[PDB]
Amino acid sequence: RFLKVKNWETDVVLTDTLHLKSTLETGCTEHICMGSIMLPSQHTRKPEDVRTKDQLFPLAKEFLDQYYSSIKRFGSKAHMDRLEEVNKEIESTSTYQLKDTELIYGAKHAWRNASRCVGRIQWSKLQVFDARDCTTAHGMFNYICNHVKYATNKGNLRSAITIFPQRTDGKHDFRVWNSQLIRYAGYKQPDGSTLGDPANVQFTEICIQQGWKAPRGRFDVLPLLLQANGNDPELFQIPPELVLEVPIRHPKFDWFKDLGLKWYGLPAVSNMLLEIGGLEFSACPFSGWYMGTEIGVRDYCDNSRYNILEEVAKKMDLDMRKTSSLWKDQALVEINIAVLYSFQSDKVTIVDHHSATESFIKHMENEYRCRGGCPADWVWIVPPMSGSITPVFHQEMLNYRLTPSFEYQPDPWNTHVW
Amino acid sequence: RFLKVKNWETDVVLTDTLHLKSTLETGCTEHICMGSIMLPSQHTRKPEDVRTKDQLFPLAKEFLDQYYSSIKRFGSKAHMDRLEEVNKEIESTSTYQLKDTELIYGAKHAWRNASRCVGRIQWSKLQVFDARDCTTAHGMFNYICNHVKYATNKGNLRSAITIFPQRTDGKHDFRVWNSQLIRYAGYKQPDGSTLGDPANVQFTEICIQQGWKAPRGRFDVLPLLLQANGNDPELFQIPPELVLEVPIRHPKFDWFKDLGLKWYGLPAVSNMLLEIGGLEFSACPFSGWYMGTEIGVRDYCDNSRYNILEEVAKKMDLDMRKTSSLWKDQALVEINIAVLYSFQSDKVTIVDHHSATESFIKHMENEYRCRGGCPADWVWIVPPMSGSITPVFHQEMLNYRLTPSFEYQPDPWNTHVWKG
Ligand code: HEM
Ligand code: HEM
Ligand SMILES: CCOc1ccc(-c2ccc3c(C)cc(N)nc3c2)cc1CN
Ligand SMILES: CCOc1ccc(-c2ccc3c(C)cc(N)nc3c2)cc1CN
Ligand SMILES: C[C@H](O)[C@H](O)[C@H]1CNc2nc(N)[nH]c(=O)c2N1
Ligand SMILES: C[C@H](O)[C@H](O)[C@H]1CNc2nc(N)[nH]c(=O)c2N1
Ligand SMILES: [Zn+2]
Repeated sequence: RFLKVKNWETDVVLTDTLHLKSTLETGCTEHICMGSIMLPSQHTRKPEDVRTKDQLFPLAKEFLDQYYSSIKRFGSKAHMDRLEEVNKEIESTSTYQLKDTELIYGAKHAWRNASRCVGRIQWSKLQVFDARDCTTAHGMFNYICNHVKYATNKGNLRSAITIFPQRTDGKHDFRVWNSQLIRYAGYKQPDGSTLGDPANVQFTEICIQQGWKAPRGRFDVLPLLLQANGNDPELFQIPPELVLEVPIRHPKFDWFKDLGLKWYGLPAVSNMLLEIGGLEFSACPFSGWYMGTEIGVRDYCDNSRYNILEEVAKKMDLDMRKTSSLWKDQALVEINIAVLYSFQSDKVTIVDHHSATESFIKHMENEYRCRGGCPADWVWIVPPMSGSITPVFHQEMLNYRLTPSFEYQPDPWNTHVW
Repeated sequence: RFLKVKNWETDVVLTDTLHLKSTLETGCTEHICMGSIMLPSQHTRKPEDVRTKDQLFPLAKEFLDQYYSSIKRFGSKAHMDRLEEVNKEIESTSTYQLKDTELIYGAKHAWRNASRCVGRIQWSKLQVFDARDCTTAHGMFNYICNHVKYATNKGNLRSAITIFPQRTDGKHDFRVWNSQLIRYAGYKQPDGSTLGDPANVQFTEICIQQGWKAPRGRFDVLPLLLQANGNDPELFQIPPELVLEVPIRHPKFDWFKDLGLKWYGLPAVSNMLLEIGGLEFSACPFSGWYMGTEIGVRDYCDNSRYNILEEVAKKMDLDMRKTSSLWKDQALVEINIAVLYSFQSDKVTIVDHHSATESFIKHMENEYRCRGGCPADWVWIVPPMSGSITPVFHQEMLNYRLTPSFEYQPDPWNTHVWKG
């Protein structure tokens, strides 16, 4: 019940006491571990499930309890008043509103509890943008452009999140239909293949279905599809001058430029759901900065993505006859070298997976020492390449669901009543 | 209860019904996943936990029921009598003996149930050597030498397992004290540096204390340390001609040979515990053939192992002045290229991690189809390098514990009552 985690590269041993405060479930049992399932039920929030007055007050109390404890005002007049106050508003309005300070604590701590996120050492430095006064898609678009501009910062990226109005009755949900603010378009081909980004083929079609006019190029930045107050969603193009992009060249292989590769600097996830004291913020786009492998290993080399490995290996003149030459691996390494190099050269913020895993280990040590633990999903913290030469590999981790939290939610087109 | 797993690269969806036939715990609860803990309590077997007739027959019957189903004899006269036979023998003698066929089924299925093993496609082709008549350390040394000779097979490796007498009262255990039959020594120098394999420093010291004349080189094959019937362990030198080794060179880099590296061909794990129908076999060495990354990534590049990365990078003339150059990644690929090249060049059986994972995916699908499941520990199945360009990465997996099964067990020097 007071659990121990060990690093097998350093013999460091941490005691975890924080898992005791765990609220939600993991999808695992004593009989079967599901720690490798992508989207178990508990990590997803279906929109039919609106909160009731009785479920909502305990959730609100538990949030306010930790909030006021963090500010060293636990059990104090201020704490009591607030609980009283929130309690009253719930009894009357069947919901409640977060104070700005709480909202900020909420956001920051949702990130802090993101067990799958390796970049959490930066959790306290998050820029929170209150957009709960927003009422239209145009209004949403404006907030999102401002987020994107504040975040990009001419390459010197800064973490940020913009929070739109909380769910009410499921009929008035704010939703960004894009999974990321900035993503490349994917087009089905009559000759069979796929142009651009295969992971976006469906969305890119729904964009065209809703009236987008696509350049049908290979790195076409998609338009935003914004849904305010449960209404039908609207198409807005992000101003080109606000979408920072980095041409991909290699520091040694001058032919690399010829592949014509580029990526965008701003990783900004928009389809998740921020939950705070029982309140459901279904549009809450948030951003930081890439880890090299995310673009280079996954976005470029994964089969269901750009899949350029064969093409790169070819230009390297590696022996591609047999898998045991590890040509796939060799290529994969140069590709990530190039991505790191392109970004650094353009002075666009990026972290390599060695630096970032080392940072996380520090963060862990910090959280165990000052918080008594740090929930963590090993399957997602260990980088998709060079796994065991990074320190997170030998680090035992405990995975459990704290709150406030980011959660998954169904894609809007499945659920949106038109 | 039916369960689904998805592959996110091919959109294949499989249904697991085999998890229902699961007994042992995982170490997880609803409120915590411990899927990354290396040796959970339930994956281990302490020798003091010796089984009473109480729980033994339920376990016996479960296993016998499994066996006779596989051979399509469930409920047959032979099945009923065997149950009765095992029943009498337990209430009469507090344990029982497996028949030859039963022991073979058991060992094969423990492999098949080994959720952390990527190589289980080969599970049905396991050579089982019954060493249950063994009574001495010298008897063990002989069985073990024969295991090594058979399994090596001049470099064309064969899967084998040798099975020594089951535990009784936990005071007469058979143990092989080596973590592997073949492993290099490790010596803690005075200056803090280690010579050889850092992994084996402690075990080396024991051997040295037991009276092993240590040659003290970077690649010394350790002596077998063998305990029969609860007696104090004894030192045996594996005959060098039986230990197949491969000098490591690189197919393009000529200076790589001058790193002085080599490795043994035959991975043979000896410190685990074979559980079959309640019986515990505390000494049951098993061997197959290496996946390349085991040597190249873990054995050579782990900071707590030979840790040659810096010297390789130095000789490759990489930019080692910041991680951003991915020199650590770059050298690691070279070293694994070298290990695969050297082995294949010498016609010693080895598999690359691309071939191995692709095979496992195929195996697993096959297992879902004709068994209703395949337990698998993602954390262990996914290769320690180039993870997401192998097809196991995007494959969702269920982990659960079936019997028969291989378990962990405490190091013998920690639990052994010495005689002198
Ligand atoms: C500042 C630099 C950051 C880095 C380097 C980073 C890195 C990562 C990486 C590598 C992943 C795994 C995703 C994948 O590889 O496919 C991830 C997941 C995630 N990150 Fe972070 N991130 C950063 C900032 C943030 C911020 C600002 C937030 C929230 C405000 C956040 C919350 C999350 C969440 C919620 C997930 C997925 C969790 C889940 O699916 O359960 N991260 N991040
Ligand atoms: C023949 C080729 C084989 C290959 C390529 C192979 C591969 C592997 C690998 C790579 C691991 C993970 C070890 C690590 O990297 O730390 C593993 C684990 C394991 N394998 Fe296999 N293996 C083979 C044969 C066998 C055999 C013959 C047995 C038993 C009869 C076996 C049973 C196991 C067990 C019990 C584990 C660890 C499970 C645990 O710790 O719970 N494997 N295997
Ligand atoms: C299949 C959907 O899974 C995801 C879930 C979350 C993220 C994610 C979410 C936020 C991130 C942030 C904020 C920064 C960053 N560098 N990477 C991030 C990655 C990525 C993925 C893509 N593997
Ligand atoms: C802390 C103990 O962890 C392990 C557990 C099992 C194995 C293992 C066990 C059996 C193997 C076999 C039979 C073949 C092979 N190629 N590799 C094998 C590797 C290795 C290790 C070493 N990481
Ligand atoms: C902490 C974690 O359980 C530990 O480092 C594991 C991770 N996965 C592994 N996977 C394999 N195949 N071998 C290992 O030794 C490990 N080590
Ligand atoms: C099935 C498996 O869980 C899935 O492929 C996971 C594995 N680990 C991952 N890790 C990260 N960082 N991102 C991912 O998308 C995934 N995918
Ligand atoms: Zn689990």
